Amino acid sequence: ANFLVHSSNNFGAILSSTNVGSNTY
Amino acid sequence: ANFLVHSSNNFGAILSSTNVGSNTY
Amino acid sequence: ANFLVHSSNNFGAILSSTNVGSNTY
Amino acid sequence: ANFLVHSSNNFGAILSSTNVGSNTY
Amino acid sequence: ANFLVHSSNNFGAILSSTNVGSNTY
Amino acid sequence: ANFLVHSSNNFGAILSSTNVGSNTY
Amino acid sequence: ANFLVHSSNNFGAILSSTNVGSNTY
Amino acid sequence: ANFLVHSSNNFGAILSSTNVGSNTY
Amino acid sequence: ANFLVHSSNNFGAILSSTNVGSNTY
Amino acid sequence: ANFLVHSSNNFGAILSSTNVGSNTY
Repeated sequence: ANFLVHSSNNFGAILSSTNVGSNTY
Repeated sequence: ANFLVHSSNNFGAILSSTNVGSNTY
Repeated sequence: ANFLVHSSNNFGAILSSTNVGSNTY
Repeated sequence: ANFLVHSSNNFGAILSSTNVGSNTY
Repeated sequence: ANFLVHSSNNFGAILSSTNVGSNTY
Repeated sequence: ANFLVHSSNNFGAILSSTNVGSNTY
Repeated sequence: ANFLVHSSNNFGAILSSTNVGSNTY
Repeated sequence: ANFLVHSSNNFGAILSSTNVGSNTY
Repeated sequence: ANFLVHSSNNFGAILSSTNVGSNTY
Repeated sequence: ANFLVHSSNNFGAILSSTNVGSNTY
């Protein structure tokens, strides 16, 4: 996996991933 | 998997992924 | 899988993925 | 699978995916 | 599968996918 | 007017109010 | 007016108010 | 007006208010 | 106006207010 | 206006206010 992120004053929290097993956000 | 993100002042939290197994957002 | 995201002040949380197995949003 | 997302101040949460097996939104 | 999404202040949650097997929205 | 809201994963947008005059949803 | 809100993973946008005059959702 | 908000992982944007005049959500 | 907010990992953006005149969310 | 805020790992951006005139979120 590989990626680019671009944003303009996003007050929110951006999330992006890939998962095969469990995780707790 | 590979991706680009563009946004303009999104106060919300963006989410994008791919999963094969369990996960807890 | 590969993708682009564009948005303008979406207060909501965007979600997009692909799954083969279980997941808990 | 590959896609583009465009939106203008959607307070709601957008969802789009593809699934072969179970998932819990 | 590939797609474009456009919307204007939809407070609701948009959903679109394709499935071959079970899923729980 | 006073109220309680309870819901379980409603993807839709809930609306409830009271009005005396005009309004544009 | 006074109120309580409870919800469990509603992806949608909840709305509740009271109005006497115009408004644009 | 006075209120309490409780929620559990609502990805959507919650909205509640009261209005007497115009507004643009 | 006075209020309390409680939430548990809401990825979305919560909004609550009161308005007498115009506003642009 | 006076208020309390409590939250637990909300990745999203919380918003609450009161307005009499215009504003651009």
